Amino acid sequence: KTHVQLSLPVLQVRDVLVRGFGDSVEEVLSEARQHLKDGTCGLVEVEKGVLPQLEQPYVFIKRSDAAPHGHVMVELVAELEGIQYGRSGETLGVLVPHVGEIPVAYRKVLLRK
Repeated sequence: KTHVQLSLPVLQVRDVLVRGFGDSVEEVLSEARQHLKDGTCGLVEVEKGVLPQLEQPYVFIKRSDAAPHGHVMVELVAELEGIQYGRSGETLGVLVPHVGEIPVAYRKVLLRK
């Protein structure tokens, strides 16, 4: 199916054990598409002093369409040394590996896949 409905846990930053997905953008955009379809992908909301606490290259999720079934449209976007690769709308947060972290909140989305 072109698209897919998912429900990412929102994790508090101070408990993310694995603080990112890789060392090359190509690699964070692959472990991260992968821990998704396996339901092992969390989401940290961006606020101040959050993004210093996570390993680059960052994988964002960003609104790509102002929303079927109450699930937003998003696509991945990697960020490394100021350059975003991929083009997209509103940062809904950054994707990290969830490995047990108790959430505070789920976020429905819809993945161009």
